[PDB]
Amino acid sequence: YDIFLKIDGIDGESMDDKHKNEIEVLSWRWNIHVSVTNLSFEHYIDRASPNLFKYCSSGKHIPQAILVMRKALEYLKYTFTDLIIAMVSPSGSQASRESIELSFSTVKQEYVVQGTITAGYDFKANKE
Amino acid sequence: YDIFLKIDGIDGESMDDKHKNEIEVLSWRWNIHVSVTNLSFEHYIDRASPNLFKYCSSGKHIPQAILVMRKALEYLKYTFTDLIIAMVSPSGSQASRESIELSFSTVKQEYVVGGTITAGYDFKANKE
Amino acid sequence: YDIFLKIDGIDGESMDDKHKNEIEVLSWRWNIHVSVTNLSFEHYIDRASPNLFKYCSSGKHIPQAILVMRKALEYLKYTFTDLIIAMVSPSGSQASRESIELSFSTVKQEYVVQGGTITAGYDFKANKE
Amino acid sequence: YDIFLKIDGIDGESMDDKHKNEIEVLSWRWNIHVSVTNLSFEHYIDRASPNLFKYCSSGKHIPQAILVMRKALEYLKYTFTDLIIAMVSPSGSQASRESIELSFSTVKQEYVVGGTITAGYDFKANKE
Amino acid sequence: YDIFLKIDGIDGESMDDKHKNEIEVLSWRWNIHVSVTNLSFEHYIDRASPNLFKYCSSGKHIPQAILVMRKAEYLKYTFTDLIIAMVSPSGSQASRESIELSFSTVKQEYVVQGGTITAGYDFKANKE
Amino acid sequence: YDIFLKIDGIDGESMDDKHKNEIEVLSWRWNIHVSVTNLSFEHYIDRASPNLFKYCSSGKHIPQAILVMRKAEYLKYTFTDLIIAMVSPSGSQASRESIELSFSTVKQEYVVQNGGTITAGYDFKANKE
Repeated sequence: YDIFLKIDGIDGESMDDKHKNEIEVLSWRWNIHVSVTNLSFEHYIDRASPNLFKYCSSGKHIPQAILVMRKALEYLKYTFTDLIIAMVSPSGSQASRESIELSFSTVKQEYVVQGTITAGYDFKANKE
Repeated sequence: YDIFLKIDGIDGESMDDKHKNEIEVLSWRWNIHVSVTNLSFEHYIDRASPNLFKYCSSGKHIPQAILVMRKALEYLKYTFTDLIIAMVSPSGSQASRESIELSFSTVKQEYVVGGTITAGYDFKANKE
Repeated sequence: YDIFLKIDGIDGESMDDKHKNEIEVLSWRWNIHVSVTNLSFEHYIDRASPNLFKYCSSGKHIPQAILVMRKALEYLKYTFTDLIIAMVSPSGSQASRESIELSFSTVKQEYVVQGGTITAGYDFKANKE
Repeated sequence: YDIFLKIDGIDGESMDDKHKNEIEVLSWRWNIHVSVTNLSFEHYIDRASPNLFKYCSSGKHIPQAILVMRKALEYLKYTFTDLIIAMVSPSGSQASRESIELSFSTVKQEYVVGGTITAGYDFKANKE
Repeated sequence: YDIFLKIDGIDGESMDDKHKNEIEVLSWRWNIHVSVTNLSFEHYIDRASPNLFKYCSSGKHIPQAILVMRKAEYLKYTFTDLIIAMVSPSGSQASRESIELSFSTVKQEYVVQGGTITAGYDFKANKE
Repeated sequence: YDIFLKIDGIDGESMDDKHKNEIEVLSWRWNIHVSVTNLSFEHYIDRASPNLFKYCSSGKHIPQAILVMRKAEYLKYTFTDLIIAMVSPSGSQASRESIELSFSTVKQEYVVQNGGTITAGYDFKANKE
């Protein structure tokens, strides 16, 4: 049950075959209330954290960003764009974890089945 | 125990005999106060998730919804008309749950026990 | 230890001796905030549920409903006159519950010590005993 | 660790000897700020619950009540004067509880050790 | 660990060789939000409880009270100008009473194993 | 899991060999929103709580504080123009003590263990890096 994430520019510490230097996500969350909530995710403190801090503190948009979930072979593809790192929130104690909120224009949701059933949408412009 | 629900259009991931391709449901909840509440429920991120995205994000209306409970033979059925996905919240950590809302108009409340006992109502049109 | 509620028309499922087809309550609370709180209680999903939904939806008057507590042997009895169903809050999970609130105007508390009875009553609409 | 509460007219159920027909308390509390808080306490549902409901329903002043903490032997006293029944919340679920609030105009504290340390106060009208 | 407290006026029940007749303090917390919260400590209901009532009821000024934590005496806390505001006895079948006091100065003296570090401030006088 | 914090003038009590008179930090956090949270860390009540007391109440400008994490020197943060907001001892029968810090600028320094180091910082009070 592994989660991964890719950002243009940013480069993670991940080390699997089909994709190296991804970000290793621990938990991902977001909602659709029509309005969209920011994407919230948590990871270790790792090599992206400086980049993350930076992207955030720079407001630099992000051409793409891709979330993936696979059970211990993947099956779930979350595809966000035009992305602005809202907040980075380090924290630690004697772990060190790191939550982030991001602000995206659109998202495509891919769900691969033993085929697929896809779904996306633009929020800055209400088109399927 | 065994909770299953149908949405016209939305198929689920059911492998069951008296209904396959139905949404396996984990929790459900709805209040009345007389303004009825959005119905909430929480399934695995499964094959309905992308369409639940859509019906939500389309704000499209649904012909019929039917909720079924039974034990570990179906005892409890809930039936609903003009359905509008109010909210959809997918999330995951290393469950992957998705907590959904639904605005509706009528509800039918059957229950196999005399045989059955049923009471309905329409909350837009105030009638039976 | 054992609670049974009895409402007019609306019928529980229970197969007791000293009651029958009565509502099997799993929890109740009520308060006197002189203001009176509504009563709430939570039973399984049982034959009374559409009735309560009906009576909640209709808002139709009920003459009375009666709650009784009992060991595990009666011992505690509440009587309430005049009743309107306010909130029904069913739910379920692969743990089927059903909250019910409801508004009344009078309460009679009947306590039967293990010897006599101690009773107290009131009317809230018309301040009276 | 026994707690017994004596209030005229309202009878508890205490099997004890140095005070029978006494409200077996299970929990209590009160502040001073300098408008005192109420007094909250909690007993099983008992013969006192009818006497405490009516007395709440009527709201009839109660002259004097006495509060006792003992050890598993009487060591702690409180004396409250001018007392009104404000709230009563019997819960039940297959403890069998009923919490109370009351309002005093004057409270006494008394505490035995090798001496006994005593103090009271009137609050409706401020004086010692 | 141990925590003892000695108040001008109020006699305790702790038996320590260096300082019997102090308050055996259970907990305590305080800040400088410059704005100072109250001291807020905790103790079993003991001989000090009536006098604290008296002071809390009578609002009488307390020149000084002194705070000690030692292991199972690194911390010495000094406060002056003290008044009793909250007092909250509460029982059940722990017999507790929390208190909050208002202090104009504090002197925080930390011993080291060595000597002491020393820290004091007049919030009212904004000096030291 | 070893977290140390070097503050200038506020001496420490930390018995480690790459650095002594260091603070033993228990837990820390902070949040960007641009707009930054204060710094937040916890420690026991130790030699620094008097030093940290004054720096708070007297509000003296801290040049710099340096925070490090390392496993049972891989993460560094540098904060400058610092002032102690609030001090908070407590304890009972752990003596805990949390403190909060307000920096003008922060650096962030992650050495990667085997090839490189990724770094990031910023001046907020003059919206610059």
